[PDB]
Amino acid sequence: PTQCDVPPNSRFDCAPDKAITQEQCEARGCCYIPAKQMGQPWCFFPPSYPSYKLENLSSSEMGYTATLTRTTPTFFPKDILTLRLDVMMETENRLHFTIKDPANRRYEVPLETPSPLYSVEFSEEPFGVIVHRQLDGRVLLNTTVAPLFFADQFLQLSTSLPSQYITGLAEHLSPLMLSTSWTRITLWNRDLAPTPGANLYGSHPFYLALEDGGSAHGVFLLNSNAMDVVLQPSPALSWRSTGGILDVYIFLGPEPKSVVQQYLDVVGYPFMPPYWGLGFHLCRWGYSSTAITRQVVENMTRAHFPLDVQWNDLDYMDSRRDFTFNKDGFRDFPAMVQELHQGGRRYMMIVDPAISSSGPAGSYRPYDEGLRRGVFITNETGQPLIGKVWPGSTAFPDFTNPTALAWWEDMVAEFHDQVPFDGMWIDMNEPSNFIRGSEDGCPNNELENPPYVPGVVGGTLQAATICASSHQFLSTHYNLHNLYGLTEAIASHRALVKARGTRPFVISRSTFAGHGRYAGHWTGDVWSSWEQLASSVPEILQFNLLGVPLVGADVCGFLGNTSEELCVRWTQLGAFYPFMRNHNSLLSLPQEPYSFSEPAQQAMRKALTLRYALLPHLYTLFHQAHVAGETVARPLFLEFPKDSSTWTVDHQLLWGEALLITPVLQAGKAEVTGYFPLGTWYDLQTVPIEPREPAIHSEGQWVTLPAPLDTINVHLRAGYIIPLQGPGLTTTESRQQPMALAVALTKGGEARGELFWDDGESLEVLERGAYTQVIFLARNNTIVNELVRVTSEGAGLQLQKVTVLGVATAPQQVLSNGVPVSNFTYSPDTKVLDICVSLLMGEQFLVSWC
Ligand SMILES: *[C@@H]1O[C@H](CO)[C@@H](O[C@@H]2O[C@H](CO)[C@@H](O[C@@H]3O[C@H](CO)[C@@H](O)[C@H](O)[C@@H]3O)[C@H](O)[C@H]2NC(C)=O)[C@H](O)[C@H]1NC(C)=O
Ligand SMILES: *[C@@H]1O[C@H](CO[C@H]2O[C@H](C)[C@H](O)[C@H](O)[C@H]2O)[C@@H](O[C@@H]2O[C@H](CO)[C@@H](O)[C@H](O)[C@H]2NC(C)=O)[C@H](O)[C@H]1NC(C)=O
Ligand SMILES: *[C@@H]1O[C@H](CO)[C@@H](O[C@@H]2O[C@H](CO)[C@@H](O)[C@H](O)[C@H]2NC(C)=O)[C@H](O)[C@H]1NC(C)=O
Ligand SMILES: *[C@@H]1O[C@H](CO)[C@@H](O[C@@H]2O[C@H](CO)[C@@H](O)[C@H](O)[C@H]2NC(C)=O)[C@H](O)[C@H]1NC(C)=O
Ligand SMILES: *[C@@H]1O[C@H](CO[C@H]2O[C@H](C)[C@H](O)[C@H](O)[C@H]2O)[C@@H](O)[C@H](O)[C@H]1NC(C)=O
Ligand SMILES: *[C@@H]1O[C@H](CO)[C@@H](O)[C@H](O)[C@H]1NC(C)=O
Ligand SMILES: OC[C@H]1O[C@@H](O)[C@H](O)[C@@H](O)[C@@H]1O
Ligand SMILES: OC[C@H]1O[C@H](O)[C@H](O)[C@@H](O)[C@@H]1O
Repeated sequence: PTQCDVPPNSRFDCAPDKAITQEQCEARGCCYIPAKQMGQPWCFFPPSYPSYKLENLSSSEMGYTATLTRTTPTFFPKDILTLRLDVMMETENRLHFTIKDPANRRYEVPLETPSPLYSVEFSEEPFGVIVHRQLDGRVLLNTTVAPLFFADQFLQLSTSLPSQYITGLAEHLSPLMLSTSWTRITLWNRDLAPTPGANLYGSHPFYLALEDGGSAHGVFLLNSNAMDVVLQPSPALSWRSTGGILDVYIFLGPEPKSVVQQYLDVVGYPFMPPYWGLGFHLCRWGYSSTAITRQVVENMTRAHFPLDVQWNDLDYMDSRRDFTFNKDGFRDFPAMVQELHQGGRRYMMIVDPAISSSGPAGSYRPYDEGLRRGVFITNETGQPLIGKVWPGSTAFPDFTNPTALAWWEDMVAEFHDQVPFDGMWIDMNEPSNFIRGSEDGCPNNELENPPYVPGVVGGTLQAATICASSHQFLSTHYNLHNLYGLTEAIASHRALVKARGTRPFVISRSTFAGHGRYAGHWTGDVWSSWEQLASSVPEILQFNLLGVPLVGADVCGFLGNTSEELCVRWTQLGAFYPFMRNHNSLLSLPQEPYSFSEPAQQAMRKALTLRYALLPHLYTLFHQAHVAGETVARPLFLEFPKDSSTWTVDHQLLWGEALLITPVLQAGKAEVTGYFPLGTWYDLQTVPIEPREPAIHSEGQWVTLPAPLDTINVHLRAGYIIPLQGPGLTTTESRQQPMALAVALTKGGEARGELFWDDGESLEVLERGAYTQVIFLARNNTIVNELVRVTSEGAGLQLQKVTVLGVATAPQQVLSNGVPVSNFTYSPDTKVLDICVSLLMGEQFLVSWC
């Protein structure tokens, strides 16, 4: 047929709900053409398939409103035949539209609200929204490409994509750039060890699409229901959600970093972590007493390994229950944590969401009080839904209930009164259930058995979690499931603020869009494998683009047994995770830095030492994330979008604009090949911290670098200045040391950098102005600071070393504030000028040479 002449790559599936025969396909009013070898749909929509018609388009002060009408039913039940379209032109960068049922309030995700670069026009029949980039006329969105479906439990909205390059749609084990070859991406939070093609712990319905020439846009669908996102190679995308409404934001960039910042303007800028949170964290399942746990710190200390935060897993609890500690191995738990604090370290422990429900009445306050106050998710007969997790039978708190929030704050404060822990590791908050749904199964209804089930592991919404039709304060679990973790992270953030009075530190397994405003994330139960080491790079980068910059993987891997070589390379790379924790499973061989051979220990110690030297810089990068929606770890394409060679690179990463990390990610290698964008890149090993080229002069090219077992390649971009600080086994110690600058000159002698400094943990620092901020500038053989703000926290900072890279000629003299310096060295082979000074970050200085 004429209408069935649709190019293969542009066929949209008219049988996404079930296996179909040719006769049934045709009776739907669809085209049946088998592919010649999910894949390309054999049953697909002709361009005439019934959609909605636009009627009564009107122009308001905020934008546009219209009615959308479907005349012919779809093959799903409960089509909503009359919809309302609202288009809001919110800023020059942000376009917002919604499609709703004007006759019924439908579930919506709870969220605080925050010439243009876009234009918008509409197709009448079939209905579509078309968004152009005004500067070049590129079509960014065109929803005319397939029918709009809007049924009670099935929404589908499709669009063309501007290129084959698209990233986002966490959480999945994938390259940073997603495959457009008939790929079904499922968002349904699920406790499963990361494996390819699976819905994992978190769900972020946001994508960033690259455009030829290096501009980009982003799209956020504000919808928390179970969904599939289907990418096809035309290229095009289909959102398929199981409930809610279509609430769509388009972010115009044009730069990828701006797209990310614009997205974070809606969902929230990243929270500012405490400085100590950027130190090394060490944990395992199996530190089964305070004595053993104390030995970890002792063993790290004796072998000169920095450690800011000691953790415990389930070991601490009384019979694996929250807000208890056993009176055998952990009898003296309070004293252990007090002692940690006396030495300048912090303490973290695991908290699960589910609460043991099986104890005698009156014997377990978290449950007894939860029951009294009605804090738990309830079932059909109004009683707590009971599942099974680590303690046995458990009820599940409803973190959408304000009373549950108050209860959680209370349980956290009461436990903190016994043991003064410094944050919360919130696990199992998908929510995870070791049985299907509940001890009593689940009822048979349309929420438990919906007409479209996304491609979830196990083929049901109840698999490894609770019943979809269970009740929460705001809605059913069906609607709220993908928010469970997020809502717990918000509750825990608030609880920690109230209990401790300083910045919270929450690390969560499950996440949703906006998570980064409250908490960080670790990537869960990764294997100790070379595969998963390599896969951690794109995953950490992905979460940075999603505004969760406090992210990392379990260093050396969680599951199975690490090898020495793997743990060296994983420690080297993982020292560049913004959140750095080595964590290990119960039955695995030990993998603490001190448990390896001497050469391995040296390499691991070096990795940790370099991280601690860089902490002032890392902290400043977090400040930029927090105040301007920047990324901390970023892919090369975020920083060099106009170099199309960067677009598929995800085994290198940047810290901010200027530090390029090129890890070895394979066994047996003593070299690595990395992409170097146009520029001069100085080898960071030429900066004295306490055939290798000193500078890579790149045109935009791949470069093979020596990378023996003791080495990770780290390069500093010309034009940038990096603040550093002296060593310590903790940040309590390190923050008191002298600082240094590493100054990477351009060929013309230019560089710029910055330092942000506050007390490291107080609330409302920016609001109160309790911070110091300094800019550094190199120009014409001088280095100066520029004092943006100087306060008490910052006025003691001693600058004792200035290292200048790319100094072509040996200076005859070096001056600090007009006075010849006590000592400097120049190396003619590396072009490094190293200068001892006695200066203050917060007082104006001028260092010069000639
Ligand atoms: C809603 O959740 C409640 C729990 O909060 C469920 O209560 C459970 O109901 C089952 C029977 O439907 C009870 O099983 C019975 O146990 C007794 C011994 O204790 C035994 O003699 C019976 O033969 C039967 O096995 C179960 O004890 C009870 N759970 C608790 C903790 O009391 C209720 O069934 C749930 N409703 C729905 C519709 O799922
Ligand atoms: C598109 O809009 C027209 C006109 O709407 C007008 O009347 C409605 C009831 C409101 O008061 C609105 O503000 C007015 O602009 C709709 O056509 C009208 O529908 C009424 C109810 O069915 C009829 O009684 C009326 O005769 C008719 N008016 C005209 C001029 O045709 C039309 O239904 C609407 N289309 C859709 C799909 O909603
Ligand atoms: C948006 O997508 C639609 C559908 O792919 C495009 O509309 C088609 O345009 C061709 C000519 O290019 C016509 O022959 C068809 O009749 C149109 N189809 C439909 C269903 O209307 C449209 O061109 C796209 N718009 C933009 C601006 O790219
Ligand atoms: C801390 O280090 C000590 C010393 O290396 C470890 O103690 C040894 O443990 C092994 C068991 O694996 C014994 O064979 C040795 O005899 C022990 N030596 C001493 C001197 O006690 C200890 O296991 C380490 N603890 C932790 C928690 O890592
Ligand atoms: C992780 O290791 C433990 C213990 O392994 C023991 O035997 C092997 C062969 C080595 O020699 C170790 O040094 C020794 O301690 C195993 O019991 C466990 O199965 C293993 N895990 C996996 C996934 O293989
Ligand atoms: C660099 O400084 C010297 C004075 O110390 C001056 O002669 C020269 O013009 C300066 N260069 C520029 C570009 O300002
Ligand atoms: O995707 C291809 C599949 O489509 C289904 O709807 C058909 O029933 C199958 O025969 C076919 O293999
Ligand atoms: O608490 C026991 C285990 O629970 C989950 O599997 C966590 O992902 C893991 O890190 C932890 O060790």
